[PDB]
Amino acid sequence: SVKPQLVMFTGGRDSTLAACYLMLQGIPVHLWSGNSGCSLHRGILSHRVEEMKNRFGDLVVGHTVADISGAFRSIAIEALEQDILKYRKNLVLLGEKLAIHAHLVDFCRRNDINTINDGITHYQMEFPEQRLVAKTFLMEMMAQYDINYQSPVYEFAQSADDVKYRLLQLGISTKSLEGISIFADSFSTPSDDVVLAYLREKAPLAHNIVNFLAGETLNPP
Amino acid sequence: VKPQLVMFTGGRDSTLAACYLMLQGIPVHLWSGNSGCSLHRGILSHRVEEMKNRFGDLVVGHTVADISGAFRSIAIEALEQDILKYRKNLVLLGEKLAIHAHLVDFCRRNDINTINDGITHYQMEFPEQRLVAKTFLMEMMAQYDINYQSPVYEFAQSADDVKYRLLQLGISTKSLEGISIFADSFSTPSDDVVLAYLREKAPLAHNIVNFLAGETLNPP
Amino acid sequence: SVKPQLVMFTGGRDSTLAACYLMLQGIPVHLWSGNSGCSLHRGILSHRVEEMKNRFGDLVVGHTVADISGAFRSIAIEALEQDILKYRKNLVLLGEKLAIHAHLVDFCRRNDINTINDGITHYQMEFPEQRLVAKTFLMEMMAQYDINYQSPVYEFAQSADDVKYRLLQLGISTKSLEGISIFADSFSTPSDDVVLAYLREKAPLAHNIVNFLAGETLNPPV
Amino acid sequence: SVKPQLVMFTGGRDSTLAACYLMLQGIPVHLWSGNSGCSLHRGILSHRVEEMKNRFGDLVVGHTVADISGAFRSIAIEALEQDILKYRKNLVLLGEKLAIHAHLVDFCRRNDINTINDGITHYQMEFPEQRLVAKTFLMEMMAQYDINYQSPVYEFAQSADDVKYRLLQLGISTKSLEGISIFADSFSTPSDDVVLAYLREKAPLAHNIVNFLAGETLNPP
Amino acid sequence: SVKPQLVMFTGGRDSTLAACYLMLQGIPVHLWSGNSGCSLHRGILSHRVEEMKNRFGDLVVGHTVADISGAFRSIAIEALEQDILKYRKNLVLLGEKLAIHAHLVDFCRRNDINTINDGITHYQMEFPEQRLVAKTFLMEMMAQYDINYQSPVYEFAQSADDVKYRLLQLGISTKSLEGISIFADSFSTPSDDVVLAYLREKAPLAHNIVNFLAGETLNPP
Amino acid sequence: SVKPQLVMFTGGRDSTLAACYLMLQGIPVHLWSGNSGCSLHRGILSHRVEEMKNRFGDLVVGHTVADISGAFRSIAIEALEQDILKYRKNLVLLGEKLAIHAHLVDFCRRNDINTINDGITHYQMEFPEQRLVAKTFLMEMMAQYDINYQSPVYEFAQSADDVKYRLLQLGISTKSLEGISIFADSFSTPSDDVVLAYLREKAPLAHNIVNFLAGETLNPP
Amino acid sequence: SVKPQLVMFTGGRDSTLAACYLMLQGIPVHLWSGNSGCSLHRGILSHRVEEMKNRFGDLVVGHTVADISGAFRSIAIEALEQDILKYRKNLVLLGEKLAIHAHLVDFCRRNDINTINDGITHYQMEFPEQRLVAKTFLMEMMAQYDINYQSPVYEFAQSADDVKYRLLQLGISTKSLEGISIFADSFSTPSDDVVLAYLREKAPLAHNIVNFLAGETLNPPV
Ligand SMILES: Nc1nc2c(ncn2[C@@H]2O[C@H](COP(=O)(O)OP(=O)(O)OP(=O)(O)O)[C@@H](O)[C@H]2O)c(=O)[nH]1
Ligand SMILES: Nc1nc2c(ncn2[C@@H]2O[C@H](COP(=O)(O)OP(=O)(O)OP(=O)(O)O)[C@@H](O)[C@H]2O)c(=O)[nH]1
Ligand SMILES: Nc1nc2c(ncn2[C@@H]2O[C@H](COP(=O)(O)OP(=O)(O)OP(=O)(O)O)[C@@H](O)[C@H]2O)c(=O)[nH]1
Ligand SMILES: Nc1nc2c(ncn2[C@@H]2O[C@H](COP(=O)(O)OP(=O)(O)OP(=O)(O)O)[C@@H](O)[C@H]2O)c(=O)[nH]1
Ligand SMILES: Nc1nc2c(ncn2[C@@H]2O[C@H](COP(=O)(O)OP(=O)(O)OP(=O)(O)O)[C@@H](O)[C@H]2O)c(=O)[nH]1
Ligand SMILES: Nc1nc2c(ncn2[C@@H]2O[C@H](COP(=O)(O)OP(=O)(O)OP(=O)(O)O)[C@@H](O)[C@H]2O)c(=O)[nH]1
Ligand SMILES: Nc1nc2c(ncn2[C@@H]2O[C@H](COP(=O)(O)OP(=O)(O)OP(=O)(O)O)[C@@H](O)[C@H]2O)c(=O)[nH]1
Ligand SMILES: Nc1ncnc2c1ncn2[C@@H]1O[C@H](COP(=O)(O)OP(=O)(O)OP(=O)(O)O)[C@@H](O)[C@H]1O
Ligand SMILES: Nc1ncnc2c1ncn2[C@@H]1O[C@H](COP(=O)(O)OP(=O)(O)OP(=O)(O)O)[C@@H](O)[C@H]1O
Ligand SMILES: Nc1ncnc2c1ncn2[C@@H]1O[C@H](COP(=O)(O)OP(=O)(O)OP(=O)(O)O)[C@@H](O)[C@H]1O
Ligand SMILES: Nc1ncnc2c1ncn2[C@@H]1O[C@H](COP(=O)(O)OP(=O)(O)OP(=O)(O)O)[C@@H](O)[C@H]1O
Ligand SMILES: Nc1ncnc2c1ncn2[C@@H]1O[C@H](COP(=O)(O)OP(=O)(O)OP(=O)(O)O)[C@@H](O)[C@H]1O
Ligand SMILES: Nc1ncnc2c1ncn2[C@@H]1O[C@H](COP(=O)(O)OP(=O)(O)OP(=O)(O)O)[C@@H](O)[C@H]1O
Ligand SMILES: Nc1ncnc2c1ncn2[C@@H]1O[C@H](COP(=O)(O)OP(=O)(O)OP(=O)(O)O)[C@@H](O)[C@H]1O
Ligand SMILES: [Mg+2]
Ligand SMILES: [Mg+2]
Ligand SMILES: [Mg+2]
Ligand SMILES: [Mg+2]
Ligand SMILES: [Mg+2]
Ligand SMILES: [Mg+2]
Ligand SMILES: [Mg+2]
Repeated sequence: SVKPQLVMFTGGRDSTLAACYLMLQGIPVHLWSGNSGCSLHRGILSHRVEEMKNRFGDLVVGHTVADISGAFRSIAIEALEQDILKYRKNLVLLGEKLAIHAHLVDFCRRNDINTINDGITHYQMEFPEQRLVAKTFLMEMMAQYDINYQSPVYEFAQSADDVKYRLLQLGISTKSLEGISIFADSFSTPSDDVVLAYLREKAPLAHNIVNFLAGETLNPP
Repeated sequence: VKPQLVMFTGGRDSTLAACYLMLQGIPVHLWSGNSGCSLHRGILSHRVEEMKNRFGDLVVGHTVADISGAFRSIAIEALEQDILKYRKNLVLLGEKLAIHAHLVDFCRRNDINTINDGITHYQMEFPEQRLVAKTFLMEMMAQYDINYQSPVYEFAQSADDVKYRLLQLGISTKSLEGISIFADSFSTPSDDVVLAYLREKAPLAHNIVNFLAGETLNPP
Repeated sequence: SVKPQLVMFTGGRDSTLAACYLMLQGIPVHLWSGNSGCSLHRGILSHRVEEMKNRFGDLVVGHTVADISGAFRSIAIEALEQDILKYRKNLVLLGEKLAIHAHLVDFCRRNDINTINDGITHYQMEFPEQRLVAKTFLMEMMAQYDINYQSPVYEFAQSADDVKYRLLQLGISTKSLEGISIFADSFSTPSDDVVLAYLREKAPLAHNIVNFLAGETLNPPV
Repeated sequence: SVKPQLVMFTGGRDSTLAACYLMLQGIPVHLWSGNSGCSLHRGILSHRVEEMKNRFGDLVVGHTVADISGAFRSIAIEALEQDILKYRKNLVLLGEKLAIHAHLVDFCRRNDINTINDGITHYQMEFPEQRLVAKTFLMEMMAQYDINYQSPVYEFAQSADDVKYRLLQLGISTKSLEGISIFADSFSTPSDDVVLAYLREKAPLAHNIVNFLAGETLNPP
Repeated sequence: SVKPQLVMFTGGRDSTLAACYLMLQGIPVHLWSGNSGCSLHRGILSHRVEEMKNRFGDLVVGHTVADISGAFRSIAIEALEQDILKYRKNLVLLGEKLAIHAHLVDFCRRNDINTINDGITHYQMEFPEQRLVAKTFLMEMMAQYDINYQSPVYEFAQSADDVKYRLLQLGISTKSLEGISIFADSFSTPSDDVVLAYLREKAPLAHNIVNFLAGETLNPP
Repeated sequence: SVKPQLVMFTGGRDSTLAACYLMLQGIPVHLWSGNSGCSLHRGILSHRVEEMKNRFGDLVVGHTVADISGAFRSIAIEALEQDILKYRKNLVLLGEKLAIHAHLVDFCRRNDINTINDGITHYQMEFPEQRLVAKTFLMEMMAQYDINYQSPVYEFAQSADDVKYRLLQLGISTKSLEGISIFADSFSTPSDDVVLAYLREKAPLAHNIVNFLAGETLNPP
Repeated sequence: SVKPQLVMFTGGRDSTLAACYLMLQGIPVHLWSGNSGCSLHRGILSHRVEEMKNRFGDLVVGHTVADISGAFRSIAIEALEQDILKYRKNLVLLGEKLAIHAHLVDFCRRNDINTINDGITHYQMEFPEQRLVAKTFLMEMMAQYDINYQSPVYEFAQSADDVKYRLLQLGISTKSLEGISIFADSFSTPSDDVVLAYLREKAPLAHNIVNFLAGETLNPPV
């Protein structure tokens, strides 16, 4: 049998497609959803999980909903004032993606997973966590823990229509069946330099969270 | 005896094709494509019950497959331009191609390599039942090592031929199928147009096969 | 108390907001969804109905899902070849809107409703059924049957964001919880002249369907 | 409030449409199906009755399935040899329609109905019971018992397509959801003269059956 | 332990007795009833089957009720006009017995039976299918398929009383617990020559039905 | 409106038809079956009662199965030796009909019935209880108790076929769904003179049984 | 029976005590909790409501948990960048309080309540949203809608110990059984002028939300 991989899953179109495409290849998927504690109307997600189980059966090996609110708070919210004053951009959703990755190190090590997959896309590159500089940074971070971070729909998705009509071909809804962050439409577009600087500044906190989650320290960075 | 697949609508001809295979001792997997534009499909279940009562375990399954996405990609996405350029509504030809693309994937995943339909000689005005379309689709399936057969094609010189064989099996003569909303929505195309449309759409059909196999995301 | 009105409801953002806005005013709403027979993955609709019932209670007086496939076929599909060749645009979704309105005449007359509401929007004016020429044609058509056809979010909705964040303020999801037409992204943009010509051409069929649905004739349009 | 009428109902397209059209007008309909005893695969009928009840509710006031095998035998089968030798045509299905009408006199009188309706059509006039001469004959027969016999789709239905598309507009299947007579495709086309002569010859039997069903005689014609 | 044989069973007296007599000998019996689609009031049959199961237990190895309406129609009804004009006799019940025999070839071959038995009787020889010429024709037809067709009460039954009082001695009702054909009392008596000519004319249709039922052809004669 | 009448009912064709014909006229019928204690295989009767209830509903007002074995014994069996030696005919079934009539006087008087009906027929006049002389005798006997004894199918039934095909027209089986007397086919045909002499000889016993059943005496005739 | 009042209720000690003290007087209370959508570990709240129902029975006339996430987003999150750059302080929780008040106008008007009560105390001095300048502003806002805003434990509660010992005398836990906001006041003091400027800037949004919730407009603030 083929080793299960993890998919960072929102119920949105792109992460649904990434999971489906792996399953089409015979790769079992563990769906993993991060609840940051600032996400609204997540109930529709269960409709999407049912669609995926109906289409792929046992290749959906599980769905973990993880509470990442504390890590998210430590990285992105506790120093929000200072962060916004320094970078002049609201980067909390970049912080969220880093909090996700910290939690994923711990999850992967405790559940014998070493490939993680997301649904970032080329056409969404205005979003900081989907920029090449962020993806490269997070690939490097995961590689330090021997975790392979892949983005299987990144290059294919030149528009939302590309993702939608592949889903439709699988007999799955084209709608985005996800919760929304309260931070939706709460930010302007940051430069690549700012994205990378924020990631570098917060990285010590992220690694520290990894170490705490592993039971290796209580002390701060 | 290795099970074979029948493309099954509940209609008279596909019912008879399945029955005739079962009479020979061949188990049949009934496969129905739901294109997403079919009305009043509920009566199908009466036909499946008739067939199970008459043939028992030789009916090895009934899959109802959602093929709406492939149908849309092949036949509906470019409907405006397709009708303007060929001057014929060929969506039901596109549907049959979408069916065949799905059947490649289904056959490969379920260890089937003979598929069967109920196209008939007397229905040759319909594009997917013309010899040029049948030949094209046989060739397409053969490229995937699938044998596509049409066991009532030559026998059925009229609807009456099919009906009275069904009656001899103790099965109703009625057509217990849903209808396409595209019923009576087209004029008759030439063979050249049918074949041109099939050749134009074939790369998309093969691409759908490849996506369904998990081999690519990219367009043709 | 206040007389119930009907909302043409998909589960989408705009028709959700139109229904909610009426209910906020104390107007009970009968939700009406047309199943044209060519719509995919409608199951999510029920999530939206539940959200609306949780937020508004008994002001949601009902949800009718009507099979309009035969009227849709007669208006928009049966002569698809000819229609596309003549107008050089695929107008089936305009035909669908007309089929909806024909069914709504019959529904309103049989259920004591005389105001119908939709969620068409200004920002979606590229779509033929949402253009002012279509809206005003259909307003006039409904008025000839003593039905008031209104579009309560039409002028407010200068973008999808306007509709979304009003829904969010009601504690309702911002997502479009609707099925999709198979005819999604199957057409190019028609002129206003074409939209109006198509509506005028098909109107006699629509009226004939109204008459049949009322039990008044079997005969086809003259 | 409006007096119920009867519809001679097979589950076929035309009688379905006749019943539906009456109901659209606010007329409640009692569906009546004659089982001649020679009808095959009648099971599908119940799908159609369900469709009609779903579309029209309480306007469908009932469905009677009547055993008319004995009347059918007496009129059309018992003297089959002589009938075919004399007329050189198999007219059993004309006899069946007469047997239906005899039963309907009794049914109407016992159930307070005085309008009956069928789904004969113009485009099916090759069939003996649908010819104008047969319709006229049976109208006259019913009128002698103060019963109004109407054919509400007769003139409209210039083809099967006319009936089908009206059904589809009602959200009802276009298929013919009826049993078939074993006598399907068992006859050649009779002349009008033969149709009328057969009806006149069998009429005394039909009236006698009416009288027996009313409890008025045991004796033969 | 003894090989099961088939009995052509109506619930009538003679086929009941034939089945019982075989079972008294230790021969298990598969009861087979052909429903032509034109037979009335068949419900009473189940009373007889219960009587037989109570008297003989496991020697009744089953009861198949076969729908033979399509074969019956093809052989006897479809060309009724021509058949009656040519022979000047209604021979549908002879056609029915041929349709039964066609179905029995297929049933015997698929269920490992090679002896079939009926309850034709000497005293019923006015009926075409019970004449010696019909019996010998059908014996020959069955023999071509390696099926032995026997009539175990044929010679014993010089009157109905002979059959009745043997049944009574078994603790079984003397009544004929069978349906009737609508074609009851619908025919005059044919000559032996006509019976044989009809059987010879219809035989190709019967054999073709055998071939279709075996899955060997679709084509007509 | 209409007063219920009684029908002497066996489940046989003629008594079934008599009851049905009364019900067709709007006369409710109380079915009454006499069990003499020497009748076999009576279970099939219940199929017939069900047919009648299905066809006529509430017009079947009841079915009494009466144990008349003691009256039958006293009239017809106790002096069987003497009776047969004197008349040279086994007349037990005539005795049975007299026992029935004695019981019917008591039943009618206790249940407010004053018209009784049977299914004796012209074509069965070889049977002693169906001869004109027996019918006349029993009419006179019943008239002495103010009971009207009628035979509504007596004159109509010139053959079994007359009865059968009227039943078929009602949607009822043509079979005789009755038990049989063990005394079936146990007698030769008596003269009218013998029938009448036997009836006159046994009448005092029958009247005495009437008186005992009324509670008016214990003493013998 | 006496007219029910509302208590702005967190499950914390002070708003618990305020509600209890009103109920001791025979005043029925509707407990109302605003869920911003960014509050964590709110499950313990139900333990507190149960304690209160056990102690006071039918004087607890309900507990509404209102989803105010959309109003909160519109007021305090959507323009976070601009808000922080202009005022140089994170005032999200002040924005939250304004969103609460907007929702309270709508709730009070639809449930026939005209007195609301909170658990403000003397010892609650740290937070900008607890300053007298904010309270005065919000009292004035409620008064414009004829709603009386009262603070029944304000003068008694010179420290948290004062509140705790009264709760204990009622047989209720002294713990703060509430969720926490993911947000938290940063070290700087803003000036009163800044607090009031923020409130005045956001007030038009808040009133517009009130008007939308009443079914009176769809249009944005003006
Ligand atoms: N950084 C970041 N922001 C996102 C992302 N997705 C959404 N957002 C923000 O949230 C807003 C609303 O997102 P959605 O609810 O998905 O908006 P939408 O695309 O109109 O809606 P759907 O079609 O239902 O997905 C966007 O306009 C962004 O401000 C993401 O992947 N990254
Ligand atoms: N291309 C194509 N069109 C078909 C096919 N079958 C039906 N149609 C179309 O659909 C119409 C109606 O189909 P059916 O409902 O099967 O028609 P029918 O068998 O003539 O009659 P009904 O069963 O009573 O409706 C036809 O007239 C065609 O326009 C088919 O196999 N291929
Ligand atoms: N005429 C018409 N076409 C529409 C309408 N809505 C959608 N379409 C068509 O369908 C396509 C996809 O619509 P949606 O699936 O609603 O768009 P989306 O933003 O991907 O998804 P949603 O979140 O469901 O709104 C559009 O690009 C149009 O081609 C409408 O109101 N009228
Ligand atoms: N006299 C008479 N014969 C009929 C009538 N309807 C059908 N038949 C006969 O029965 C045959 C078959 O009837 P159907 O099975 O309904 O024929 P069909 O409409 O071609 O069959 P489908 O399309 O499968 O529904 C006809 O060809 C006629 O011989 C009728 O109303 N009157
Ligand atoms: N060809 C043929 N006709 C039969 C046969 N059995 C019965 N019939 C016909 O059906 C008619 C009546 O059948 P039954 O009701 O069984 O005859 P019956 O002897 O009056 O009735 P029961 O004693 O009640 O069984 C006969 O008069 C014949 O016309 C048979 O074996 N062959
Ligand atoms: N006296 C008298 N004897 C009868 C009567 N009916 C039947 N029997 C006797 O009982 C015998 C058998 O009756 P049934 O079993 O009804 O005989 P059947 O009517 O010839 O034929 P089946 O109904 O097929 O048995 C007759 O032959 C008579 O001896 C009757 O009404 N009166
Ligand atoms: N000796 C001792 N006293 C304690 C301890 N924890 C709390 N207390 C005291 O007990 C009293 C009430 O305890 P708590 O309710 O825990 O104190 P608190 O400040 O309310 O704490 P929280 O309710 O957790 O915010 C106070 O007067 C505290 O001084 C402990 O571990 N040891
Ligand atoms: N809370 C979360 N938990 C898990 N994965 C997440 C979360 N938030 C974001 N991601 C990952 O980030 C990717 C990018 O998000 P994005 O919104 O662009 O895609 P999506 O939600 O899959 O699709 P859609 O375009 O419909 O929103 C997601 O595909 C997912 O893999
Ligand atoms: N949706 C579908 N799914 C599967 N097979 C299909 C589908 N549509 C058509 N086919 C195939 O195409 C053949 C031709 O269709 P056609 O309508 O002529 O036949 P039918 O439905 O079997 O019979 P009928 O004459 O009653 O309609 C069918 O017999 C069937 O094998
Ligand atoms: N099948 C249908 N049944 C009923 N009303 C419909 C149907 N299709 C469209 N409508 C009406 O027309 C409008 C179509 O416009 P549009 O699709 O933009 O709106 P929506 O579905 O409410 O929102 P969204 O932008 O989320 O799709 C709907 O708001 C609704 O009022
Ligand atoms: N057994 C029956 N019971 C009642 N009415 C009958 C019966 N047989 C025929 N009819 C009447 O005769 C009419 C003509 O029959 P015909 O078969 O043409 O119509 P249909 O069955 O309604 O439609 P279809 O064309 O689908 O068969 C029927 O509509 C019905 O009213
Ligand atoms: N439909 C049928 N299915 C099976 N066997 C049949 C059928 N019709 C006739 N037969 C056979 O042919 C014979 C017909 O003769 P007949 O009807 O006289 O006999 P029966 O029904 O057994 O007795 P009865 O004299 O009581 O009717 C039956 O005994 C039976 O073996
Ligand atoms: N045991 C009985 N109980 C009641 N009535 C009886 C009884 N025996 C005979 N009769 C009456 O006398 C008649 C006897 O005549 P016969 O037996 O011929 O009639 P049947 O049983 O009705 O019909 P069949 O001819 O089928 O036997 C019956 O019709 C019935 O009215
Ligand atoms: N989300 C909210 N919903 C309703 N009222 C609230 C909310 N947040 C704050 N308040 C009001 O403002 C006060 C906030 O101050 P504080 O947190 O000291 O009070 P508390 O929650 O009652 O007590 P504590 O938090 O110390 O247990 C509450 O007493 C309450 O009246
Ligand atoms: Mg997303
Ligand atoms: Mg078909
Ligand atoms: Mg929409
Ligand atoms: Mg019909
Ligand atoms: Mg028999
Ligand atoms: Mg009898
Ligand atoms: Mg607090």
